[PDB]
Amino acid sequence: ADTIVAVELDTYPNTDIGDPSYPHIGIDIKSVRSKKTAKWNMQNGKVGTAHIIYNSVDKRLSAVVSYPNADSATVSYDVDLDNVLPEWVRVGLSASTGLYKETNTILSWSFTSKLKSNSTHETNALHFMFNQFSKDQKDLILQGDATTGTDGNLELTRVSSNGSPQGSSVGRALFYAPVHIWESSAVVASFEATFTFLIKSPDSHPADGIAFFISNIDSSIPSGSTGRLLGLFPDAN
Amino acid sequence: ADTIVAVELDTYPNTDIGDPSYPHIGIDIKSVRSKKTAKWNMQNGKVGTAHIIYNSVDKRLSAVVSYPNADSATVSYDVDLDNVLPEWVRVGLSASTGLYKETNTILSWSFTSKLKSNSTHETNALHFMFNQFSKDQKDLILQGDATTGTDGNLELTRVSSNGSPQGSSVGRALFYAPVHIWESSAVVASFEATFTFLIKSPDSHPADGIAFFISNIDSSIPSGSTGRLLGLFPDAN
Amino acid sequence: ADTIVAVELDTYPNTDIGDPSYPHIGIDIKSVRSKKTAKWNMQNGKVGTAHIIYNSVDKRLSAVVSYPNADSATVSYDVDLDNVLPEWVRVGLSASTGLYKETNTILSWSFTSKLKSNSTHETNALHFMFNQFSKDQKDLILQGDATTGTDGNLELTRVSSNGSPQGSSVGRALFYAPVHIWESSAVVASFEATFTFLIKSPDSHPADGIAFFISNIDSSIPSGSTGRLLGLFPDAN
Amino acid sequence: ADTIVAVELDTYPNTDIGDPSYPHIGIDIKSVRSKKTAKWNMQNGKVGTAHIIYNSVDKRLSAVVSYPNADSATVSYDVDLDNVLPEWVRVGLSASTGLYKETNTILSWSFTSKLKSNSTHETNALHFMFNQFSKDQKDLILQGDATTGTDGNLELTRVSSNGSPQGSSVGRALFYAPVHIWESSAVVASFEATFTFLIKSPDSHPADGIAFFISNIDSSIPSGSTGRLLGLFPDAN
Ligand SMILES: [Ca+2]
Ligand SMILES: [Ca+2]
Ligand SMILES: [Ca+2]
Ligand SMILES: [Ca+2]
Ligand code: NI
Ligand code: NI
Ligand code: NI
Ligand code: NI
Repeated sequence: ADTIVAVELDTYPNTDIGDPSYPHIGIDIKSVRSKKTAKWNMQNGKVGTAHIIYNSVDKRLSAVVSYPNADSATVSYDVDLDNVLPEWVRVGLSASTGLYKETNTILSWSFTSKLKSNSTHETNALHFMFNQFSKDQKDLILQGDATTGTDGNLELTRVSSNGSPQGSSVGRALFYAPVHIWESSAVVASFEATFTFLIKSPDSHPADGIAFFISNIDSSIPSGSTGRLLGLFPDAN
Repeated sequence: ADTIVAVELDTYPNTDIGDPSYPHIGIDIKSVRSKKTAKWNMQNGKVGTAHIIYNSVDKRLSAVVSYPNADSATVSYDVDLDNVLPEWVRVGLSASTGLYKETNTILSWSFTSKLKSNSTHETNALHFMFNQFSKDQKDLILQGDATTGTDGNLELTRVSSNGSPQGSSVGRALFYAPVHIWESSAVVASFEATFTFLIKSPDSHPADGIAFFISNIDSSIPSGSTGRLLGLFPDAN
Repeated sequence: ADTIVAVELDTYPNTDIGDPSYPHIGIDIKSVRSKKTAKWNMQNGKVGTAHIIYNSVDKRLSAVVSYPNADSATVSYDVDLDNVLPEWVRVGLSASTGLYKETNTILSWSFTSKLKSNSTHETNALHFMFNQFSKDQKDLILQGDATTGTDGNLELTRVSSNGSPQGSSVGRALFYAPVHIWESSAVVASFEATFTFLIKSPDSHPADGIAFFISNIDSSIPSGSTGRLLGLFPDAN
Repeated sequence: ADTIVAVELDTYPNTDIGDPSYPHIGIDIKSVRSKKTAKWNMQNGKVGTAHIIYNSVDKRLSAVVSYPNADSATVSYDVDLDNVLPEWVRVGLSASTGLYKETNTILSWSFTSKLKSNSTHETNALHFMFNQFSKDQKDLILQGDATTGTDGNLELTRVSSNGSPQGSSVGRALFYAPVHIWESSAVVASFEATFTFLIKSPDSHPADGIAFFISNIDSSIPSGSTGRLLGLFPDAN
């Protein structure tokens, strides 16, 4: 199966798979059953921003999510990602809907990864920044229902022509280039990711959420991973 | 055929295809017969650095090459690259040898591309930086004789186990992700590239050179493009 | 006197000092009488963005200004800034009003300068980015009527408590650190600046404009440089 | 007195002020008596590199030091720097000698600080990179015996014309602009610093070391802070 590390922005509480009884941000290490969560005061129809950070010295995966005019939510988990993920990965965004639904619109996405070796200084890096997405966005691998270019955004899940979100949808976008997160000469490896999103629903109970994830390079959407599985996991184990 | 824009570091003068009678730096727009050249005081066995810059406002492709302790060489050419290249490209390094030969060793390579739209501000970017190359460098597409990982470098052309360059060799390395160099909302597009290289030969007359190039995404080494064609062109037209 | 290079966003046509008969963007080299202008379809009350670029290989100062949903305006001028400016400079934003007036509100400002030497690679750089300005913004030198922190913005000229712009106002903001734009070992020097602005006026005829400028490090607002002189020049010569 | 946070590269063991009995890297929070140390296999006459990282989510100050061909040393300490340092700081490098001595030569220094607010995204940043230092390096505040420009380097402590280090020397270099490390709207604040150094001594017992430090903006060298006090502290408390 794939290997997944993710930060979930989980809009729907599924208490039988360990969700708390409220929308939450969570750190997912090879399971949808988050290793750590924090309450997230999700705002339907507002643009929010998520930040994810990690480095190999501290071995702590941390995330922060906020909206304008509001306090932030944060979660952290101690994990050595070199013991979870392969040396080469892809990075992506995933989202889903089920019988409950929402738009999962990405307005911007940036990522920076650095590997500093013991040669003088000496730095290896990848950075990308999307503030618009066009119809044929050749540096993204789109999976499932994901599309680019409508209002210049990345729509991870299906939206009707009128703009209404659809249920039973899953989609992902992965950056085209593989990312090197460990190398034998590295003395420090780090990454940072940011994305801005708009989750809107006509309903009092939106579902299911958006995640930033890191995977094996050949990761694909698991069968049946609509809804609570966030397009990331094949089951709720 | 492919579409190629390149900056050549041309170590061998082929006067019947328009080279000046000395090693030179040149700007190549769809032909090995450079549109502009400048004299280049190439130093066998020393590490040099090349810089390439362009933006869509000025429409001027410029390059500078230098060694430590030495003066630089520079060349510029007025060209609207949106009239030459497709909207999506790959970027790469190429080198060749013929009956005359040299090592074509790359010690570092960086690239930055930016597309600024009329949305507030708003910036799209790709950056990469290699200061080492490992054996399985999954974010490079290696073509021909190119290899990575020997002494942590990118060897574009074949080198024997003892370190001696071989003749009749061609190789290229392209960054894995496609690069977006034009978009309909962009108000300014720019790129910059830098690479450090070591060209060494046991011979008084090294050949053939190294180039930084921009191509159609599916570019491959043309048949017969050893030697004076730099792994870039199918003929000398 | 000071030495000034500037890109003006000139909102009021002063035809006796060479302005065209419309709002314009211009390149000013030691004089308010621009060396080059282009028509600028200024939009009262909308947030716009300006970009300024230069490098020492091409010796061309270029600027672009745009609004969302609108075409851009651009201007370029061939000038070797090493023949105009000292080796160390400060960079800043300036604005003014006269008997006609406008707000001169800066929402964001970024700047990057690079000096690449002939040592391997080897790069020297300064970058800053402001997306908010607080009350005590210690890394800006504020001159004249400029203030920071109201609605998190930089107000270059005076605004009343109700938000109404005042006449006969001038103000500037300079980044605190001096900037090195020439060095004897540099093989390429470059800079880029971006700022986002909001010019609003209750009047059909706003005045006077906003400029990005580069000066001697000890530059101060010249006496009498309200209005058409943009806080930059002591006279209209 | 000043407020100092530093990462020390401590070349001389002063066991009565808590140094371990070997050269070490240490985290110093308002005292020379490090809160955490790690063994450092210092190599006389070789160029090394140090990296320092911190963010306000994790509240962990970490450092790594290495040489080419050698293993690294690392140290970390949990500290909320917003409870130690003021909101505005300067950043610097310091070094000293006493009756034992060494050169304290800086070949390169980079720094990046970021403040991400809850406005969309939205980022504030400062970055600088020095890979050479010239005679009149106007963006550095030099204190004590520090000089710039000899062989294009920053010599923090006194070196004779022949290149021999002198005893009883102290010197510092601070970046000219103040740095904003906390702001009330920030959701994440981070910094990273890197420097490359050459510590050489004719002696079997070099002293005293080099530190990267963060201070109140008006920090000056304390009286009597040669030798074991690293130009940072007024006493050994
Ligand atoms: Ca859930
Ligand atoms: Ca040739
Ligand atoms: Ca005017
Ligand atoms: Ca000591
Ligand atoms: Ni959950
Ligand atoms: Ni040629
Ligand atoms: Ni004008
Ligand atoms: Ni110590």
